[PDB]
Amino acid sequence: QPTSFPLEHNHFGVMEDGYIKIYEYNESRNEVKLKKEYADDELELEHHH
Amino acid sequence: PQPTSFPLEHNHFGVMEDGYIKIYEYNESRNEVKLKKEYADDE
Amino acid sequence: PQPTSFPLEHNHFGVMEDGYIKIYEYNESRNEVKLKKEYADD
Amino acid sequence: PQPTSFPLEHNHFGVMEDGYIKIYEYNESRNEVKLKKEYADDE
Amino acid sequence: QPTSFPLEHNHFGVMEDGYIKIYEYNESRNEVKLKKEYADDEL
Amino acid sequence: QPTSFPLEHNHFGVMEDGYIKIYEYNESRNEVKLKKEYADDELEL
Repeated sequence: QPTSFPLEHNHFGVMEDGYIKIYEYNESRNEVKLKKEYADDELELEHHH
Repeated sequence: PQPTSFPLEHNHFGVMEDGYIKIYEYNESRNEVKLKKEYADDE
Repeated sequence: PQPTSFPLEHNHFGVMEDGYIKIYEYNESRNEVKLKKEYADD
Repeated sequence: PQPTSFPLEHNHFGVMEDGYIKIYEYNESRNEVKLKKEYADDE
Repeated sequence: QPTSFPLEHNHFGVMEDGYIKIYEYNESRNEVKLKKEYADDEL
Repeated sequence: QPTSFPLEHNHFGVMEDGYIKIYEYNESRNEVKLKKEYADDELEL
């Protein structure tokens, strides 16, 4: 069920279940870090003021 | 139905899932995601 | 049936869903998504 | 079998579905999509 | 259950059940060909 | 259940079954190589 997309500066995101997860790949250290995690519902809430 | 996504300019991106397309922005400096726009894909 | 999408220039993007190709634009300035064209058979 | 798609230069893009590769072009100015090439699954 | 992604110079990859295939689209010649084929079996 | 995404300098990622693998395609040597592998839970640390 997951889908992924690219972002700037070698970041990328995954959307799986209700959760969006943002990652970074550091080519220099050759490693990835999970940078941020949101439940889509809290995002929806934020958006409906 | 399985979601699909796609990138957009200025660190925005799109997620299309079940009759809806949602556009988000990732702000790298604040390290935040915001939902910016919802769209009913039924035109 | 099972959608897949892809990016295009100037904040346009497209999606393929059961023999149908739909092209859209996101206009960041107006914060609005619009359907721009649709096809099935080329 | 499900589809998967991907971008290319100059507003072209491709779809892979049921063992087939189709490449399309989107002309923003005419607001049109032309299929450009299409391969059965083989080199 | 295919997935694809773009690469530089109009190349693109498709991953199908443990097999990566890299292609190139040559817009000018309107041609696609298989550049490499690889299986997840990694060292 | 697999999804992929592009990165800088001809690298690309494959997300698949809780596992993120990261590759590089050397157009010059015309070859690809796995470079890093992770479990999503590892990253969740």
